[PDB]
Amino acid sequence: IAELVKLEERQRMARDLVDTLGQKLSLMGLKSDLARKLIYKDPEQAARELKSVQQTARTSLNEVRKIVSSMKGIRLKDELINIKQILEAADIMFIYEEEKWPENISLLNENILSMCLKEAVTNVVKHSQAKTCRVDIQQLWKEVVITVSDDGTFKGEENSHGLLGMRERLEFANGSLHIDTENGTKLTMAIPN
Amino acid sequence: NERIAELVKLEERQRMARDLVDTLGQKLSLMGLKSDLARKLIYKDPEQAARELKSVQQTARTSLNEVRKIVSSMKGIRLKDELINIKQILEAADIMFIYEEEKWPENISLLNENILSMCLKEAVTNVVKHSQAKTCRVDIQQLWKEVVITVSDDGTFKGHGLLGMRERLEFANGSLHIDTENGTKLTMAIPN
Ligand SMILES: Nc1ncnc2c1ncn2[C@@H]1O[C@H](COP(=O)(O)OP(=O)(O)O)[C@@H](O)[C@H]1O
Ligand SMILES: Nc1ncnc2c1ncn2[C@@H]1O[C@H](COP(=O)(O)OP(=O)(O)O)[C@@H](O)[C@H]1O
Ligand SMILES: [Ca+2]
Ligand SMILES: [Ca+2]
Repeated sequence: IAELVKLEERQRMARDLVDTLGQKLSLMGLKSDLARKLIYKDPEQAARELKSVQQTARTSLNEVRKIVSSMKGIRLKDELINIKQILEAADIMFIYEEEKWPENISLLNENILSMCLKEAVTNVVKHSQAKTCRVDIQQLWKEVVITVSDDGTFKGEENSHGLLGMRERLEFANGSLHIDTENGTKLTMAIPN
Repeated sequence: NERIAELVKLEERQRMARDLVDTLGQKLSLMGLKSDLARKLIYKDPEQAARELKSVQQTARTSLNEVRKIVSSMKGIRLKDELINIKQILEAADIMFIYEEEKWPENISLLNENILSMCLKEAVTNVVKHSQAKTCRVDIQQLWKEVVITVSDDGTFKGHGLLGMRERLEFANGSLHIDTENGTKLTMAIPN
């Protein structure tokens, strides 16, 4: 029926959401308990744990909210085709040495990495004045690591809206963002896999 | 059509997956609101803060327990099937089954059918093991914004099951009421 064949991927996305929300609920449960045990002992620390529970809740809902209707996100292979066309239109040479594609990556995590990849490249175009942009995608043991390196110049002050958005979605997936702006801008994004 | 049949199966599984996402989201948001409230009360009223956080813990525990069993298959029990099951149990028990068919609830989540099915099963099991009843009446009603199942037997109340029922109905934002005035009547209600 075709239209029902795409339900297979929507189902994989829905399961990923169930899995992630389950883990967040569970973490929030553990922190509320610890906080409860500090109420009298250490009320300032108790407040801080609960502020963290609140942030987990808000950020999780924030990350799930946009996916839930369609149960569809961006595929990393398509985003790679996309950012190659963006660099070409910008006349910035795309450098990519293809290695073994990551194998067992959740659709949620592909969407997160795709959005980060898109934002990183968008910044190369808008801010870097780079001549080149190298994209590395690595399956590294238990993680996937994408490095976006441009040979332009970093234009920012100390700060981090793109960069905060990336850090937030990556840390929601228990991954991380590193930025090095010494000689061009190298963005390293790592997510569990 | 040979494949289309089986793809409607994924259709129901996807509907259950969505119900779980929706319910886990709701609970996450509830626990957030309750945590924030506990936070604001740490100094004015630490006792209430403690109780709001105990309630947060309970919501976490029970939510994960209700999801745990469904997640792998994304499949629950359908209420129509459980009604058939309980009729056959009541027949083996030689307890008269009283059921007047009315309009079936139109738009009940698969998650909520599973919860109602489990409660209906436990209610009738209790009729069979405990009541010494001769009749068992089952009513299933769409009443405005809720579905209500009533299970009434003509035995005598003798007082696992009852708290399990109460927890799962409360997880779906509904309720359990027991009336033991003249036999045992369980009214279970769930939003819909
Ligand atoms: N690849 C890059 N090359 C040079 N400067 C950058 C790069 N990425 C980000 N920046 C700098 O850091 C700032 C913050 O990035 P971002 O968070 O996307 O905000 P915005 O694009 O809306 O300025 C940018 O305004 C820019 O000054
Ligand atoms: N339909 C019923 N008729 C009579 N007594 C009941 C009925 N349902 C529950 N009870 C009483 O309440 C007790 C608690 O029931 P339940 O929670 O299901 O635990 P259990 O069946 O394991 O005792 C029963 O043991 C019984 O004493
Ligand atoms: Ca930007
Ligand atoms: Ca029982």
